Amino acid sequence: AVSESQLKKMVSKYKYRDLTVRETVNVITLYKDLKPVLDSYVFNDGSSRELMNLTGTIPVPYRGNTYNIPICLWLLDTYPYNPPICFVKPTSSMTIKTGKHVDANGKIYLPYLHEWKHPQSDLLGLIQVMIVVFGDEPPVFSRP
Repeated sequence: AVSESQLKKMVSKYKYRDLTVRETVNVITLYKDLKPVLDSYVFNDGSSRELMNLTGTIPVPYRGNTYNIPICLWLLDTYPYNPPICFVKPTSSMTIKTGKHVDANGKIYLPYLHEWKHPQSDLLGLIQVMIVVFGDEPPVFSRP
């Protein structure tokens, strides 16, 4: 958590903040799992900006079981890619056996993403598809 005053203060730099908050509010509102985060990073070789990421865990049942597959998201102010990037975050105990879209970088190489032409696509769906893809095949895996 980071209150609404501090949360905004963190995304106060963002240009599409109002748009970001909206997406988030929904993301969370829809799923009370993805928590808002804020992480800064340099640029080029000196510059630095503030970018917020969405880290959480979604319940992925399998064979009547229950799994916890985490996911991290990246946001931007406007550029380069207006739309945020989706990617799975690997753990230390578990492993990442990639997936149909889950690349080696845990990035979602979905065909709907690359060709995401909002409002056609959205975060809700971006997460939905996963719930399915993952709900069918765990891209995490950890059975050596």
